[PDB]
Amino acid sequence: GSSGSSGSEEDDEVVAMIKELLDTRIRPTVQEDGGDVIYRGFEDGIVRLKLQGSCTSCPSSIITLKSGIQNMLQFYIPEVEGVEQVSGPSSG
Repeated sequence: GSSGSSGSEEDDEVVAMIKELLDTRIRPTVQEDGGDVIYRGFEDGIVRLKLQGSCTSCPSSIITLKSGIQNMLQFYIPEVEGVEQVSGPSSG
């Protein structure tokens, strides 16, 4: 709900992969916590994700799971390098 466009910019075997690991227990997992991770765009490894979570539920946990996840991706997919929050609050 914003523009409308079924299908991505020509999905590859690399993406199809990330997507999975993203669908596995990443996207359906975040929600459980508090946020919606949507991988939209992939460059320099940095997978463009539009996630958003308010409930920090302590940092340790975040740096434990939150960060832990970022690792999982790289671990499995040697392609990606980092993560980013595409589309977020930030003016100055």
